Amino acid sequence: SSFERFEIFPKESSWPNHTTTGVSASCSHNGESSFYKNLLWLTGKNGLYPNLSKSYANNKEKEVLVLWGVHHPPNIGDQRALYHKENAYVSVVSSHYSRKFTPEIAKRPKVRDQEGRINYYWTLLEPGDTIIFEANGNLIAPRYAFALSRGFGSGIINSNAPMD
Amino acid sequence: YANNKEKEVLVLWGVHHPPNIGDQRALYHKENAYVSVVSSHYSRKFTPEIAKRP
Repeated sequence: SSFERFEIFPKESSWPNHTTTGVSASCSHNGESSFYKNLLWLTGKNGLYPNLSKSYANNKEKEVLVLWGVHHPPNIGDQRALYHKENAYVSVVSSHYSRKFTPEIAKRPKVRDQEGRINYYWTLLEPGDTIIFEANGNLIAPRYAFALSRGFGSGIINSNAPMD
Repeated sequence: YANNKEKEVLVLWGVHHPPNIGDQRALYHKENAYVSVVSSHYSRKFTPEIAKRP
């Protein structure tokens, strides 16, 4: 019934100790490399990846769909190159959700030109609840969220037909 | 505890998550704790998560 894309974490603000200019050739837009419009790739600035602890409290009388990611580098060298720490943790906590994520370095079969994988996670913040992101590495932070008013049960139609 | 009542037993427990590291130490005297619950068909290992919840 409602779909409001809103900036949960501004790119120019909200990350003053990290590089937010991560792009990948697997997500190339019009030749040049780009990245997701709703996610932000945080890497290290001034040779360090500082501890991140950022919280958002829901204030929109609507459940908010928050999407984040966890990066799994292909080898240990890339892990040290981007996040400057052989092991990392991503704690995403809320009132009714709690998950710890640990990077899993492995050389996976090359898909979309890459061997490393990014696992995508989502949750629904209830109206009057907060989500806390803590991370010392491997965090694909949310940038745009979605306030979602729900409606009648429906589905997805898989078809190739004109629209009138 | 070993079941000797010939009936299924409902066992309830809980794990605490203090708001700040100060409380963790004050009450539990350890920065990082572990809670393992093991049964023949259940096995879980909980870690306290410290956060400033509302």
